Order: sequence, then C-alpha cells, then structure tokens
Amino acid sequence: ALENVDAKIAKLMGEGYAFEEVKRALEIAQNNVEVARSILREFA
Repeated sequence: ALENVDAKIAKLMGEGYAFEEVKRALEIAQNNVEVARSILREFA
C-alpha cells in the first residue's frame, strides 16, 4: 500500500526487541523475516 520494509520490521517489532538487531537481521537474511526471527530469539 505504502510501506515496504516497514512491514517486515514491524513484523519483528511484534515480539519486541532491539531495532538494530531487527533491520540488520532483515537485510543480511536477504529480506527474510523468518530467518531473522530465528536469530531474533537467539539473542545474538
């Protein structure tokens, strides 16, 4: 509709964690939220 990457970020914001860890986990994982989520709960 308007936002693109924000949808992914917010998708990770749900769980509630650092911002730097989210965005970085998004780009590095090749715009993948699932993979990011896997490492999002893995702390590091």
